[PDB]
Amino acid sequence: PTQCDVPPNSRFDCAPDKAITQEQCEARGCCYIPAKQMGQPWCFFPPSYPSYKLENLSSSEMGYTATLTRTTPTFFPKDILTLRLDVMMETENRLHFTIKDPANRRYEVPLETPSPLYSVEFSEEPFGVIVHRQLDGRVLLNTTVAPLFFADQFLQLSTSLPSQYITGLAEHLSPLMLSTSWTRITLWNRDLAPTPGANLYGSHPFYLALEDGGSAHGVFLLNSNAMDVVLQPSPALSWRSTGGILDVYIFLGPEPKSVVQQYLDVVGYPFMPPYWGLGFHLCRWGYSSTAITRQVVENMTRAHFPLDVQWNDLDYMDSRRDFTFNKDGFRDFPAMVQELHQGGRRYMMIVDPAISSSGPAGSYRPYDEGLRRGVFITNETGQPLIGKVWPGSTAFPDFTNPTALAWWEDMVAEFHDQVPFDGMWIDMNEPSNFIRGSEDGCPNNELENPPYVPGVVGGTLQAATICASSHQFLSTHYNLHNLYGLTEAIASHRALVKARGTRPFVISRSTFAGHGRYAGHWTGDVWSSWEQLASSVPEILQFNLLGVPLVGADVCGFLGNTSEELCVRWTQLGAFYPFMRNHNSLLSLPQEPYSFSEPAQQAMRKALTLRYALLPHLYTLFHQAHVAGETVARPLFLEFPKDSSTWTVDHQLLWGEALLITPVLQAGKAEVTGYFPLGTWYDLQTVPIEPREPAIHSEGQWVTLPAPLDTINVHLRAGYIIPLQGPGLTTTESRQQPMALAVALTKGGEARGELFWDDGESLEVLERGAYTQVIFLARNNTIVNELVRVTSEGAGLQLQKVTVLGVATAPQQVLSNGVPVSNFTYSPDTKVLDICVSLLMGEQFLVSWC
Ligand SMILES: *[C@@H]1O[C@H](CO)[C@@H](O[C@@H]2O[C@H](CO)[C@@H](O[C@@H]3O[C@H](CO)[C@@H](O)[C@H](O)[C@@H]3O)[C@H](O)[C@H]2NC(C)=O)[C@H](O)[C@H]1NC(C)=O
Ligand SMILES: *[C@@H]1O[C@H](CO[C@H]2O[C@H](C)[C@H](O)[C@H](O)[C@H]2O)[C@@H](O[C@@H]2O[C@H](CO)[C@@H](O)[C@H](O)[C@H]2NC(C)=O)[C@H](O)[C@H]1NC(C)=O
Ligand SMILES: *[C@@H]1O[C@H](CO)[C@@H](O[C@@H]2O[C@H](CO)[C@@H](O)[C@H](O)[C@H]2NC(C)=O)[C@H](O)[C@H]1NC(C)=O
Ligand SMILES: *[C@@H]1O[C@H](CO)[C@@H](O[C@@H]2O[C@H](CO)[C@@H](O)[C@H](O)[C@H]2NC(C)=O)[C@H](O)[C@H]1NC(C)=O
Ligand SMILES: *[C@@H]1O[C@H](CO[C@H]2O[C@H](C)[C@H](O)[C@H](O)[C@H]2O)[C@@H](O)[C@H](O)[C@H]1NC(C)=O
Ligand SMILES: *[C@@H]1O[C@H](CO)[C@@H](O)[C@H](O)[C@H]1NC(C)=O
Ligand SMILES: OC[C@H]1O[C@@H](O)[C@H](O)[C@@H](O)[C@@H]1O
Ligand SMILES: OC[C@H]1O[C@H](O)[C@H](O)[C@@H](O)[C@@H]1O
Repeated sequence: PTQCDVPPNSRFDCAPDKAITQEQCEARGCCYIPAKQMGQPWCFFPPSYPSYKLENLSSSEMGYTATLTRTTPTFFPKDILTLRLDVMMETENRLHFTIKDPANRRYEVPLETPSPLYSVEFSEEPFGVIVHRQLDGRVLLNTTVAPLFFADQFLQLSTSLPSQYITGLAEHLSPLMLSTSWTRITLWNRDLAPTPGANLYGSHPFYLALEDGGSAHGVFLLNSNAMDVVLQPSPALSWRSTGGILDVYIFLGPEPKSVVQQYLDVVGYPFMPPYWGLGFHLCRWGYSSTAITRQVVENMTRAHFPLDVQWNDLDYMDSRRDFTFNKDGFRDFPAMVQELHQGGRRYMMIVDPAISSSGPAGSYRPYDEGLRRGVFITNETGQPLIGKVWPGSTAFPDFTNPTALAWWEDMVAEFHDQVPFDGMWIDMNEPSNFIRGSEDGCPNNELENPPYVPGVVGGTLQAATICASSHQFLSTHYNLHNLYGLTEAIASHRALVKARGTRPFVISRSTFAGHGRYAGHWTGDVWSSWEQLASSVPEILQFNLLGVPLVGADVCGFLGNTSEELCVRWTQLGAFYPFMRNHNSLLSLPQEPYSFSEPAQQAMRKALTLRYALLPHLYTLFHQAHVAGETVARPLFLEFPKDSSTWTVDHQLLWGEALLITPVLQAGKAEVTGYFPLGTWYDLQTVPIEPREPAIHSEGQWVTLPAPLDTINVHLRAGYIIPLQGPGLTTTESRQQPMALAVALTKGGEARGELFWDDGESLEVLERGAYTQVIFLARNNTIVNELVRVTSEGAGLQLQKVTVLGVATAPQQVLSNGVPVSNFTYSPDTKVLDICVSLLMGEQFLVSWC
């Protein structure tokens, strides 16, 4: 047929709900053409398939409103035949539209609200929204490409994509750039060890699409229901959600970093972590007493390994229950944590969401009080839904209930009164259930058995979690499931603020869009494998683009047994995770830095030492994330979008604009090949911290670098200045040391950098102005600071070393504030000028040479 002449790559599936025969396909009013070898749909929509018609388009002060009408039913039940379209032109960068049922309030995700670069026009029949980039006329969105479906439990909205390059749609084990070859991406939070093609712990319905020439846009669908996102190679995308409404934001960039910042303007800028949170964290399942746990710190200390935060897993609890500690191995738990604090370290422990429900009445306050106050998710007969997790039978708190929030704050404060822990590791908050749904199964209804089930592991919404039709304060679990973790992270953030009075530190397994405003994330139960080491790079980068910059993987891997070589390379790379924790499973061989051979220990110690030297810089990068929606770890394409060679690179990463990390990610290698964008890149090993080229002069090219077992390649971009600080086994110690600058000159002698400094943990620092901020500038053989703000926290900072890279000629003299310096060295082979000074970050200085 004429209408069935649709190019293969542009066929949209008219049988996404079930296996179909040719006769049934045709009776739907669809085209049946088998592919010649999910894949390309054999049953697909002709361009005439019934959609909605636009009627009564009107122009308001905020934008546009219209009615959308479907005349012919779809093959799903409960089509909503009359919809309302609202288009809001919110800023020059942000376009917002919604499609709703004007006759019924439908579930919506709870969220605080925050010439243009876009234009918008509409197709009448079939209905579509078309968004152009005004500067070049590129079509960014065109929803005319397939029918709009809007049924009670099935929404589908499709669009063309501007290129084959698209990233986002966490959480999945994938390259940073997603495959457009008939790929079904499922968002349904699920406790499963990361494996390819699976819905994992978190769900972020946001994508960033690259455009030829290096501009980009982003799209956020504000919808928390179970969904599939289907990418096809035309290229095009289909959102398929199981409930809610279509609430769509388009972010115009044009730069990828701006797209990310614009997205974070809606969902929230990243929270500012405490400085100590950027130190090394060490944990395992199996530190089964305070004595053993104390030995970890002792063993790290004796072998000169920095450690800011000691953790415990389930070991601490009384019979694996929250807000208890056993009176055998952990009898003296309070004293252990007090002692940690006396030495300048912090303490973290695991908290699960589910609460043991099986104890005698009156014997377990978290449950007894939860029951009294009605804090738990309830079932059909109004009683707590009971599942099974680590303690046995458990009820599940409803973190959408304000009373549950108050209860959680209370349980956290009461436990903190016994043991003064410094944050919360919130696990199992998908929510995870070791049985299907509940001890009593689940009822048979349309929420438990919906007409479209996304491609979830196990083929049901109840698999490894609770019943979809269970009740929460705001809605059913069906609607709220993908928010469970997020809502717990918000509750825990608030609880920690109230209990401790300083910045919270929450690390969560499950996440949703906006998570980064409250908490960080670790990537869960990764294997100790070379595969998963390599896969951690794109995953950490992905979460940075999603505004969760406090992210990392379990260093050396969680599951199975690490090898020495793997743990060296994983420690080297993982020292560049913004959140750095080595964590290990119960039955695995030990993998603490001190448990390896001497050469391995040296390499691991070096990795940790370099991280601690860089902490002032890392902290400043977090400040930029927090105040301007920047990324901390970023892919090369975020920083060099106009170099199309960067677009598929995800085994290198940047810290901010200027530090390029090129890890070895394979066994047996003593070299690595990395992409170097146009520029001069100085080898960071030429900066004295306490055939290798000193500078890579790149045109935009791949470069093979020596990378023996003791080495990770780290390069500093010309034009940038990096603040550093002296060593310590903790940040309590390190923050008191002298600082240094590493100054990477351009060929013309230019560089710029910055330092942000506050007390490291107080609330409302920016609001109160309790911070110091300094800019550094190199120009014409001088280095100066520029004092943006100087306060008490910052006025003691001693600058004792200035290292200048790319100094072509040996200076005859070096001056600090007009006075010849006590000592400097120049190396003619590396072009490094190293200068001892006695200066203050917060007082104006001028260092010069000639
Ligand atoms: C809603 O959740 C409640 C729990 O909060 C469920 O209560 C459970 O109901 C089952 C029977 O439907 C009870 O099983 C019975 O146990 C007794 C011994 O204790 C035994 O003699 C019976 O033969 C039967 O096995 C179960 O004890 C009870 N759970 C608790 C903790 O009391 C209720 O069934 C749930 N409703 C729905 C519709 O799922
Ligand atoms: C598109 O809009 C027209 C006109 O709407 C007008 O009347 C409605 C009831 C409101 O008061 C609105 O503000 C007015 O602009 C709709 O056509 C009208 O529908 C009424 C109810 O069915 C009829 O009684 C009326 O005769 C008719 N008016 C005209 C001029 O045709 C039309 O239904 C609407 N289309 C859709 C799909 O909603
Ligand atoms: C948006 O997508 C639609 C559908 O792919 C495009 O509309 C088609 O345009 C061709 C000519 O290019 C016509 O022959 C068809 O009749 C149109 N189809 C439909 C269903 O209307 C449209 O061109 C796209 N718009 C933009 C601006 O790219
Ligand atoms: C801390 O280090 C000590 C010393 O290396 C470890 O103690 C040894 O443990 C092994 C068991 O694996 C014994 O064979 C040795 O005899 C022990 N030596 C001493 C001197 O006690 C200890 O296991 C380490 N603890 C932790 C928690 O890592
Ligand atoms: C992780 O290791 C433990 C213990 O392994 C023991 O035997 C092997 C062969 C080595 O020699 C170790 O040094 C020794 O301690 C195993 O019991 C466990 O199965 C293993 N895990 C996996 C996934 O293989
Ligand atoms: C660099 O400084 C010297 C004075 O110390 C001056 O002669 C020269 O013009 C300066 N260069 C520029 C570009 O300002
Ligand atoms: O995707 C291809 C599949 O489509 C289904 O709807 C058909 O029933 C199958 O025969 C076919 O293999
Ligand atoms: O608490 C026991 C285990 O629970 C989950 O599997 C966590 O992902 C893991 O890190 C932890 O060790």
